[PDB]
Amino acid sequence: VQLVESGGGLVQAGGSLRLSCVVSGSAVSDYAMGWYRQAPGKQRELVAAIYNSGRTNYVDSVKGRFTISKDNAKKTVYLQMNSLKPEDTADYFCNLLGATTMSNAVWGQGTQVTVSS
Repeated sequence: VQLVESGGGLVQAGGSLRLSCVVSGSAVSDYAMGWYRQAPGKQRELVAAIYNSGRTNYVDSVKGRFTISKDNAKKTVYLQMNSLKPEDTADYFCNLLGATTMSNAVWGQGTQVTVSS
């Protein structure tokens, strides 16, 4: 299962970006996926999750601003990031839900997001 992230950039506070994660195989159609982020020198954290049923869950700090969705045909998980804040600056990664909990997790290259002033 390969993970390929894209969509980062440098934007002003209040701006918007759309991250995408293309997954090989049928994992998007069969398993819950999550978007994670790690700011320099801080611990990686789950930002948004989308379950097999289509149900979603977000950390309180992004609720109402970020929206996670998926397209089974395109094997892609999206993170629409609106009303970006400087606290959202981080490297963003997507992976199976439960990959971070297990030991010896494999991650992709990620995509970098910077929200300036």
